[PDB]
Amino acid sequence: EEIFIGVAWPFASLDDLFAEGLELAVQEINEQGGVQGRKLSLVKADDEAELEKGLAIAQAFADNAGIQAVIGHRNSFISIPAASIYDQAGLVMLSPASTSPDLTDHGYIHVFRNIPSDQEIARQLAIYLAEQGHERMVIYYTDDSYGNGLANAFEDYARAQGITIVDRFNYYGNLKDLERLYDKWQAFGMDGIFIAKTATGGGTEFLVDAKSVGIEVPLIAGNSWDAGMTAEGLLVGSFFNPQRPDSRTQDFVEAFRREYGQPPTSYAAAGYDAVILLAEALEKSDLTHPATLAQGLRDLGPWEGVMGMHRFDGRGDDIGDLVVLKKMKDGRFEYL
Ligand SMILES: [Ca+2]
Repeated sequence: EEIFIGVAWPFASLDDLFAEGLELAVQEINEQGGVQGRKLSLVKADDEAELEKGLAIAQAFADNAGIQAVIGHRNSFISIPAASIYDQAGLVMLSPASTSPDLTDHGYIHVFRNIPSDQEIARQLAIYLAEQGHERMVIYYTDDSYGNGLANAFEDYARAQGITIVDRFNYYGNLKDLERLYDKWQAFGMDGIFIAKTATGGGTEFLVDAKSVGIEVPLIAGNSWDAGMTAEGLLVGSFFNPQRPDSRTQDFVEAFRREYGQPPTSYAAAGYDAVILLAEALEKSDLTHPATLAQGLRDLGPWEGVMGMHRFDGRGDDIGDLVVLKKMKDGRFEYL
């Protein structure tokens, strides 16, 4: 017989390699006797990155008895409200893409994340920049949920690490405004810029505008830049190191290269680990009643995954060493 886990993701509209990590993992689990003798099967639901469809899917998984746990969703604006539904149903929701601090700030007991939050990434960036001797910086943020969340965290940890935020701003109307801003920043003694704007939503246009004006200081960004050559030197805080020395990572990278003909993405890796994580917790619990699964996950760790060690706190955040800092160099990522 079978055990099912649901996956909620914008499958059709995305080519992120996430489904390929999933497929690879399921395969590996089944070809070793599966889980408790049972074969593992995914029930895929496409949320189209739309809140209405996201919520309907969450609902549908909640009142389907065969579902042990759900993996998803990709977007924080869907995951936060969807978590409400899984938590009320006693169903474990394990998210591999949603970085918002707010996801684990509501006392939900069955809600999990297998990647570092925007907050943990921001903290590691602050530590790194300060260790490099960065003293005075400027933040470029967007006034929305992601922008504010990431900017806020970085401001905090930056002060905690000795860095002065000399300026923050969320708008410039044209290149001469950016020229005026930069004159001001030079007077402040700015030595770096943190971009808390998504890459597709204003981040990259700013990269271009900033080169064009003559800005020389290092540039730093968050997760949404893991997904042209003027980004040289851009430091990105993300996760998954495909050059991590351990045999667990190299086996995965090799197996993936073989089957798919390209290196894995961090979403593919997050996908892979989520399935293995859930299967491994599942091999140890009572499938009779899937709300023992949550406590299962908090005693599972540490669990060696393709991304590094996984360990959950009581809020459900992943708090193992998983943040990977990446610098752009000649088109590809270097790892520090
Ligand atoms: Ca200082």
